[PDB]
Amino acid sequence: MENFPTEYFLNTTVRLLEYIRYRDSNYTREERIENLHYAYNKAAHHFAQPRQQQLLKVDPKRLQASLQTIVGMVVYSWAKVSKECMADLSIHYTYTLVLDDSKDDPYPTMVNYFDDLQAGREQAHPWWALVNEHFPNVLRHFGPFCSLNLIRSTLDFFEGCWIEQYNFGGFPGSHDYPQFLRRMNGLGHCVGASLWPKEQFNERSLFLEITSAIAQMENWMVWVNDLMSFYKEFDDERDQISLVKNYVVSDEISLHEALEKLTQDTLHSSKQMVAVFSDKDPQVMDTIECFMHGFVTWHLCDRRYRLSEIYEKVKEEKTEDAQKFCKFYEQAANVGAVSPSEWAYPPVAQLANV
Amino acid sequence: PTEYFLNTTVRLLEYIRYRDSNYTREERIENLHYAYNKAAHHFAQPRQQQLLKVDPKRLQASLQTIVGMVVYSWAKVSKECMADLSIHYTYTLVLDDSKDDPYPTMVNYFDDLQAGREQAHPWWALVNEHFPNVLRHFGPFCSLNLIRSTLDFFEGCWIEQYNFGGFPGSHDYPQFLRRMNGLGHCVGASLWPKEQFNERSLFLEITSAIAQMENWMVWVNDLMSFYKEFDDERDQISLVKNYVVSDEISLHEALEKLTQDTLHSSKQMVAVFSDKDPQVMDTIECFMHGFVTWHLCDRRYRLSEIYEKVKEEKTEDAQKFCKFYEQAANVGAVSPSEWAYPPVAQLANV
Ligand SMILES: [Mg+2]
Ligand SMILES: [Mg+2]
Repeated sequence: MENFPTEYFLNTTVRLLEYIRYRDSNYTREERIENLHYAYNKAAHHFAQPRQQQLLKVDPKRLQASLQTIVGMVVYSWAKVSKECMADLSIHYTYTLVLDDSKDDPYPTMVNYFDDLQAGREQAHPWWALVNEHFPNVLRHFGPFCSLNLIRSTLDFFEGCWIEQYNFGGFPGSHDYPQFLRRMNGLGHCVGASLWPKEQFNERSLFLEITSAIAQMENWMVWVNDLMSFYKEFDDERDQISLVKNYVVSDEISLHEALEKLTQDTLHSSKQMVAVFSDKDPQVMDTIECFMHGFVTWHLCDRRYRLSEIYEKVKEEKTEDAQKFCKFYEQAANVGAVSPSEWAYPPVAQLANV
Repeated sequence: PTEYFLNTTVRLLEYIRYRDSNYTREERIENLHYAYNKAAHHFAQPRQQQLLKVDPKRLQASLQTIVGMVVYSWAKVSKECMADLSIHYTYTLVLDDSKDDPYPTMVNYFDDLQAGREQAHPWWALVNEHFPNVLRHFGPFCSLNLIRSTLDFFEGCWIEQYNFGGFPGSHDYPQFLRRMNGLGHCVGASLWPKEQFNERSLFLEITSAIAQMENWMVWVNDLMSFYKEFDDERDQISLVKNYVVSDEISLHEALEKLTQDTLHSSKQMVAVFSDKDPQVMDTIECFMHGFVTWHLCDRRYRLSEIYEKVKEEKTEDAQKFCKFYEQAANVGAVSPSEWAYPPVAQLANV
């Protein structure tokens, strides 16, 4: 199909939003902007420090854009946490997105990973040096259990990026590969566990609800990111691997059948997320609900996903799905579409030369 | 109770055509003793005896169960490798049985780690101190997988202490927890010692083996230990029991789902690795058949109590289980007195 499944894509997206009850929040634009600027400002000063500028090899423009996309993701989906927590998570998730830009083989820098770690010597891989040095700022907002989940998920992520340098979709017939990889690079347990600051949640008292949230949120969060990204990756000949593309290669099926699997898995996860938490601790279901809505709003408003294009193509159309979609899209824009000039300034590079 | 258990075992053993031609009696014994002997001297050291709070009797039984597992499944690795792995997997089995809350000793996990201070939790203190003896056998990628899987496992035991089978409707919980405490990437990666495999040359094959072997291994173990669990189920929270609670299905449907996954997993393991590097295929097969032999023979899985209460048929079922249980017993049934000696306690006391 040299043609993007617009009708199909519209149907699945709409059903998703209905399933989760995509709606309005008491999260006002003024509030969004206060948080966006706050998280961005702290993170920008952090990455402009000389040490960060030195060990972190990233093109300034790509770093600028990666940060802006992460602050938006965190401020929008982690609506219930403090400003400091939004800012610290913003730094952490920016480090993870940036590692994706590296092509350097980790092998030589991991030869002594364990012994250095055990001995307390700075890690040879500069990414780990920066990330572990900064980790305490993130972990101070959480209890021991949630902290362990963040630490594990970030280690899994490092391995995920190592594996991806091989641009490997999986051996035909290796059915377990696709999801094995998506979970490795998903940060599912990092996200899931980072939603529960010890400041407003008691880890020990809500252990079972948190653990369940982590387990269920892992798959929802990544599957939704895959679905929403399916448009920008469709004609991207540079990106050769993804959950859907690997389904195609590893399971030996069509892109349509791979998209079908993703869409069914995504809806089943949404339906079950609601069915499980719609009657547990209120604050928990609130964080969970704000995350699902925020996450979707972020995908719809960030130009990285180019969803404005699909909107603009079915803007004036009589079909049911199209209208439902546009209304949703329009909703998101009302609270989500904010000019970067209102919060993302000054540029990281500017603060860097100072 | 079920005798159906025989069905969803025969189907498996039959599909993989279970045949453990690994080792010769003399070889199995030689490795079992070497492995046991090094591990035994390690766990009998004063520092180990002190920080590792375990009843001697349990330690003794756990060590023998693991040495068997390792020697029987990691058939192509050196004697030293089997020994060091036996020590590591014995530490994991011990933590699995612990009841001491991790919470208070994990409060400063990261800061102590980053600073290079001994961890507060005694298990971590020992396992991390010993870890290099295991890692020296592998390249950086495999080592990372062992480290991650062991960390995941620690979290799995933490969660397990809540005897929670998941909220009804939480379809993702059962497998989430199983992978967490399954040591899948630890097993899958510990199969490729740098001594005989090149981590860079076979990156893709190894990565694929870890992904596929993670599920085959855990699923096969779940199936084989269904008896040992349903029976004296001291409020257990196994994969099968969690499928029932979370997916809201009969114990039968659950056990049926597991076997189907296991069959499919076995199918794909062959389809993918048959025509690939022969040395890789060899190690994979030796693990699969060896792993089965160990389940059929090791006391821990009480599959004997089932052999004797089923000797009464001659078809394709019931007589198939006994037929297999016999094949396994021939090569795998070895008297502990031939390798597991002297007792850890004896070495410890001296
Ligand atoms: Mg990709
Ligand atoms: Mg346990």
